Amino acid sequence: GIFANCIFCLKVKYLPQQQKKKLQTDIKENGGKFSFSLNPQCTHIILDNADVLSQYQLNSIQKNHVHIANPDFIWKSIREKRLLDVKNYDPYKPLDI
Repeated sequence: GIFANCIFCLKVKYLPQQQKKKLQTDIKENGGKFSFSLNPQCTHIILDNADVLSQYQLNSIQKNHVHIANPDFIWKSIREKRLLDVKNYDPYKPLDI
């Protein structure tokens, strides 16, 4: 599926439970894996609007080339049946991270 070889750290604490579940099932049903912890093996980190990242986390993300994205990256990729350009879904783009 479109998320093959993708490992998503999910930081989506403030999403409704139904949406958290749907993000997870969208990821798993389309070849991806997810974790709630950020580690070097993560390829992506999904951040809802109300979640933020520490400087420590941002440093880890830079070092390990993790893509920061919003939930829309998942929703839209699923809708379009195609892995989209993750650079257009980066909440920390304003910081150039």
